[PDB]
Amino acid sequence: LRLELAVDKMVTCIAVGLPLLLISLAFAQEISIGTQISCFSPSSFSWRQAAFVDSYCWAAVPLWLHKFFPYILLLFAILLYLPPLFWRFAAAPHICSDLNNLIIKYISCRLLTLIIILLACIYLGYYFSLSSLSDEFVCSIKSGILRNDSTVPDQFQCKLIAVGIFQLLSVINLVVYVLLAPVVVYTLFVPFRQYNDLSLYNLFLEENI
Amino acid sequence: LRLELAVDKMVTCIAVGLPLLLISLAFAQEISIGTQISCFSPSSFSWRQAAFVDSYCWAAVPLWLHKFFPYILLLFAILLYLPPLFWRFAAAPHICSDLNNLIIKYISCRLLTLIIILLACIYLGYYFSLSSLSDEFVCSIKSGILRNDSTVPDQFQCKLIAVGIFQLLSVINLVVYVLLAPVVVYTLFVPFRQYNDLSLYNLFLEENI
Amino acid sequence: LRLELAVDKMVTCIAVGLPLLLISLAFAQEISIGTQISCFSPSSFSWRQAAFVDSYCWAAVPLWLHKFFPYILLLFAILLYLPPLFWRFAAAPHICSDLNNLIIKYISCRLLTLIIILLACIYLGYYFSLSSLSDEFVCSIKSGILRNDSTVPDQFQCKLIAVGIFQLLSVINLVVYVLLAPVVVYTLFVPFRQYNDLSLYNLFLEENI
Amino acid sequence: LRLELAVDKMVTCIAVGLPLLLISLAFAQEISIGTQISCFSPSSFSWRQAAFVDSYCWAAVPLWLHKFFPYILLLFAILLYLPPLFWRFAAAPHICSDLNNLIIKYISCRLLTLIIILLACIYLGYYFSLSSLSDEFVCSIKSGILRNDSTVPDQFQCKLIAVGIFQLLSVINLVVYVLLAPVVVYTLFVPFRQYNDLSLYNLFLEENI
Amino acid sequence: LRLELAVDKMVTCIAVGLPLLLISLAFAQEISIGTQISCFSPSSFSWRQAAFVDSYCWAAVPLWLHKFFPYILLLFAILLYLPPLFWRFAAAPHICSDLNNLIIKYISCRLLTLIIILLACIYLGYYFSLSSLSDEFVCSIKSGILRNDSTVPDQFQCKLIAVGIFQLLSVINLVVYVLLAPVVVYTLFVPFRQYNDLSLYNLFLEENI
Amino acid sequence: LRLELAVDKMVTCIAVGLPLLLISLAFAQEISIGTQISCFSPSSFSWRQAAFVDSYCWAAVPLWLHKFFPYILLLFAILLYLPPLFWRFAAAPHICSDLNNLIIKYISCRLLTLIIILLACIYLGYYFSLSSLSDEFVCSIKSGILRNDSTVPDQFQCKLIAVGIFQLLSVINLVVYVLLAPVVVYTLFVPFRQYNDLSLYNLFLEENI
Amino acid sequence: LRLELAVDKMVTCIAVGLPLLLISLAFAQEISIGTQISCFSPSSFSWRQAAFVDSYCWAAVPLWLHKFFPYILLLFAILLYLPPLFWRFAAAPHICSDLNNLIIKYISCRLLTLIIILLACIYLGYYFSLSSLSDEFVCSIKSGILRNDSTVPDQFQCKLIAVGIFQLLSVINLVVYVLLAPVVVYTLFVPFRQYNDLSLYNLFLEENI
Repeated sequence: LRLELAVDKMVTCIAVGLPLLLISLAFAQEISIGTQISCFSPSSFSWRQAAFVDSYCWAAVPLWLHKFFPYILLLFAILLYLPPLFWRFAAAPHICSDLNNLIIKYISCRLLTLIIILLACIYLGYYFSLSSLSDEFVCSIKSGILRNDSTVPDQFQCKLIAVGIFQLLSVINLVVYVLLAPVVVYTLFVPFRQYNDLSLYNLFLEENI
Repeated sequence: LRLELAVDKMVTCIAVGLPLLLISLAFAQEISIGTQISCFSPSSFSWRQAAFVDSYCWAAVPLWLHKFFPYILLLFAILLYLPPLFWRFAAAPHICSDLNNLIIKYISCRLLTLIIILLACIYLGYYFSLSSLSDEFVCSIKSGILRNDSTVPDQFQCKLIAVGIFQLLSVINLVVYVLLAPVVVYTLFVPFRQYNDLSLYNLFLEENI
Repeated sequence: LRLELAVDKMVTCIAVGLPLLLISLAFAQEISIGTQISCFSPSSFSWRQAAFVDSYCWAAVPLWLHKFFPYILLLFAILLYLPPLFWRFAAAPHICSDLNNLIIKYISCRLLTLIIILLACIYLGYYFSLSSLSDEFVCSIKSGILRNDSTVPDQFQCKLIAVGIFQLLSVINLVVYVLLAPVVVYTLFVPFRQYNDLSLYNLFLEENI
Repeated sequence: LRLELAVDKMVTCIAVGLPLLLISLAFAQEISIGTQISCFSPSSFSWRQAAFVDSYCWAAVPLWLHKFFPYILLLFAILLYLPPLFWRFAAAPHICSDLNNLIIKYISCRLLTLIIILLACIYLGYYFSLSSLSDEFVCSIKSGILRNDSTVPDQFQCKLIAVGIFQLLSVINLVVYVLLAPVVVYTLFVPFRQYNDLSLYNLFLEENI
Repeated sequence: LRLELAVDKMVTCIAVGLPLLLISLAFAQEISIGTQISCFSPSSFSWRQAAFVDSYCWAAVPLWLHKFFPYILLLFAILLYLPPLFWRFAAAPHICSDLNNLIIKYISCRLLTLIIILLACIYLGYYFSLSSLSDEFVCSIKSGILRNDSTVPDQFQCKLIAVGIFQLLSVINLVVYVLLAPVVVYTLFVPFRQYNDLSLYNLFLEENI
Repeated sequence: LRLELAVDKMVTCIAVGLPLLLISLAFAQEISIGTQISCFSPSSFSWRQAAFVDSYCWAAVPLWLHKFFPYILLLFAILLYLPPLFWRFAAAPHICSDLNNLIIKYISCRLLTLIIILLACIYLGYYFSLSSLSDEFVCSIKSGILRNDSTVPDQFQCKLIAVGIFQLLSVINLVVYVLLAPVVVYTLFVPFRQYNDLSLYNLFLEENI
Repeated sequence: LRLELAVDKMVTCIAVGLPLLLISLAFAQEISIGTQISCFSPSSFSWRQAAFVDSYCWAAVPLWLHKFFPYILLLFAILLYLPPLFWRFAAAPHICSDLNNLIIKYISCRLLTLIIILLACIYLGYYFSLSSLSDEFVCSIKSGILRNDSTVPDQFQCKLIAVGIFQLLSVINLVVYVLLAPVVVYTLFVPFRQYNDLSLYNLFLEENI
């Protein structure tokens, strides 16, 4: 009682399990120290003031990708998990009853998977292409009531920490997602791997006998 | 043995699972540093005094939305989970026996779902519309016995930290909830998707055969 | 095999599940900073002395409600869970055998539920009515051997932190418990919702057939 | 297949479940700050020296009840759980076979339960009766090699913290245990609630039919 | 299908479950502060130096019993769990087949249990008998390269903390183990509680019928 | 119902379970202190500045192997788990039906396993061969706005901590993987351990009878 | 359906369960303070510098046994678990079919168990024999850029902490493993405890009937 094609199931399993694995690896205890951002406060600040400076410049951010990278990986995971979820609803009644129109549904689902994979490839290539030294910046807490007093200085050098691991994991993800696309575009050609529904039924009964 | 319509079940599953997912994402270890609020205490304060200042100005709050945002998302989740819970009690006896008045119950439940979705859309639009720089304020601990002594200063610049993630997640939630409403208003029109009970029974037996 | 009435079961489930949910929400990591009380110790005290001052003024307390609020909510939960627990023992033998005197037991249980709900309403109204600024006070550690030395000062401004969330959650609980009472007083009128036992048996067999 | 009397089972369940619940409530995160004892060390002591002073005066203790209160509640729980455990061994063979001497066993078990309940009442009354201000004392670390040096002072004011919650929970426990005793002494009178074994068999078969 | 005697099973269950319960109680969060040992370092030492002093004098230890008390309780638990474990191997074949020599095995197992109980009684009496003030000592870190420099002083007063709880729990354990021995020595007399195997078979079939 | 050869299954189980075990052992609480990297900051820096220096020089890195060693072990584990995963898909249909071409699949899978084992051997030999003193380096935070000020010095000696355990675990892994290769190359010779499919079927039915 | 001999199974269970139990006991919260190593840094070092000194001298190590003792115990556990694992593969086919050559396999497995037990005895005797005062040493951080500056001193006294517990647990393990060897060498003599396969089959059917 198998409702899917083994190659397509393996592709869906890999494409959605890789970014969650990279999010799990990027913040492991093994590879990473405790603080995400760090700003060099002067030597007249207490603990609480330097914590205020770090917490302010962390919330005062180009650099949007460096902060929200795990959320973007999770978004790619969800948007890539959606096409098989849409496929299950349209498929399981008709195949549960039997075992044209289903060719359109199957081709559109695999097409959406291919487009999401290509957009992930473009985004990860853009993320790796940018300068590694473009992870540090100059923050200024002087705002509001702190605009006139000369106790604090103007510029604060701030540096994100977990960005090099993000570069490396995006390289790994891009390397996987580049060679993942020939498999899905080979499964795109429905009548040759044995556009009518009869061919789809043939390739759905060859493994469910 | 299915007691519901697949499209309505999917809509209920998404509308109540999205805000809990956003609450889970907004306070993840990955995206967020440890302290919610931060106030710049002067450099003559110990740790405990600056902790007192932060704990006072956190409890001395417009800004009500910036503090109670997860509770409001949880309230929207609960108020949106209530209509299917009311539907189950009125439905499962009559449909469990069989498989006018039920049209009124079904239409009122979907109407309440639509109204809650629209109110969530209005609230999230209001929450995103306000100024991003309107997250910081000027707190004053001078009250009670601390009204006359000149050891502490008058104004304390305070800043909330997790507010930008709240803006972004409210944008995502609004984007989902805008396009969610055409689906529920399409399911609102009961006789065309095949106001008498016979049509409801037809669309409840087409998927439970 | 249902031993209860659906409306009464839902009422019992809500009335005992709401205060536990509010206790769970009031001390969540999301909404609340780490320390309950905070007292402004002078700038010549070490960490341990300020911790002693906070721990002394926390244990040197009108303000009784501000400290023991979760215990009072738990007490209302337990006292409201007791009437159905008493109902089960008197009911399940007679109804398990069959399916006057039971009218007295049922009416007394619902009456006790109504009285507990009304007392909860009165207490939460009293708790919300008091001044929000009446959460801070003036503590004095000068007692015992510390009565004569002039190293420590006399007055210490102390402030409770989690009190505004208590005001808001008591408002929510009062709003629910006000509109909960019409339902239980409607279920109080036993012969009209179809004082003899025959009517109770009719309304216990209409849903268990 | 019920081997007990419902009223006695409920009494045993309450009498042993209340003190464990009070021990669980007295040290909850909600109600209680982190440190049990606190001593005001002078302002020339480091962290480690004040920790040594607190750890010494915590282990240098009338006040025995204030330190070992949860252990005494656990002891009352165990000593009150012992009579039904003794009852099970003597009862389950004879009742498992059948369904004088058993009257003696049943009366002695309920008598021991009554005596333990009364001793708990006396102890909790004594614990509540003592002065609330009798929780703080004067400790002296000057002993051994620290008997002659004048770097440390003689007297240290020390204060226990979790004692007021102990007073309140002992009041609650006493209030429950006072009204618990009429129920057990009513179950003590074996022939009237329908000293021969025949009456015990009658009241053991009326609920196991 | 019971392979044991109820009284002996209860005795084995209590004698091995009490010391584990005391080890669990002696280091509970409720009763005990965080640090086991504490040494009064002078007021010119940083945190790390005082931590070095405490960690050195904790590892530079009469006092052997005060440090390894939970390990000795665990050793008594294991050595008292061994006789029933030896009994099971020799018993379960012969009794599983049937239901002289077995009298020797049973008497030797109960004898070893009695000897272990008596040795535990002697050790706990010795542990309680010693002076309560004999828990503090004078440690000297001056060794190795730290033998000539006069920056650190010679004597350091050190104090163990969890020793009074050890005295109290050893008193409780001794009180239980004294009155436990009449039961096991009553079970030692095999023919009277109804040395031949026939009597053992009689007292093994009276409860397994 | 066994779908594999016992020797090959044991080899796959060991080759993928050893590096995960070494990753688990290298960061155990037992063997390792809390901080991975450590840099000697001057004695005019606060806590937060030294934490900034450590967090900067940890993210400013030959030495790539010393930082990403657990990820490389995980990569070897995954790349060595892939050949049996590929074998299962091609094998389980044909063997599930039956019990040339399968010789090619089996030989290619075992060949890929051998190549991955050899590459792991070469990498671990290279990792052990390098100097143990080549774990410490000279970091410079002077960049950006911190290029001209003379408050901070130029050179910072930094040292990785968990590298010696990495040397030892790579030695252990190399010792295992050297003697693992004779077993897999003995299983490579398919017709002698009883290239046609008939011999493979003989050695797949000798253990599944 | 028992595939083993009870005495041999008990021996394997004890010999592999004892070192894991000792590793679990040596790092328990009860017996051990938080830091493994400790070095007396001078009183002009901040927290981070003393943490750097401790982390450097912990990674700059005769003394190899004092650092890697749990790994060596785990290695003895694994090397002692290997002979029964090898025995299962060679035994379970032939005994599962039936119930010379098996005498060789059984004798070689028990011989390897005896050799591993003897090597463990020799190693633990060597570990206990060495001086208890040989746990402290003199470390020098002066290397690299820190070779010429006179801000830090040359010698640092360092001390391992958990070594006395290692001595005691190795004594316990040696005491067990000495008296464990007569049992395994008694099971080594196969024909007397009833070298041909027939005797092995006799002693494998006497307990599996």
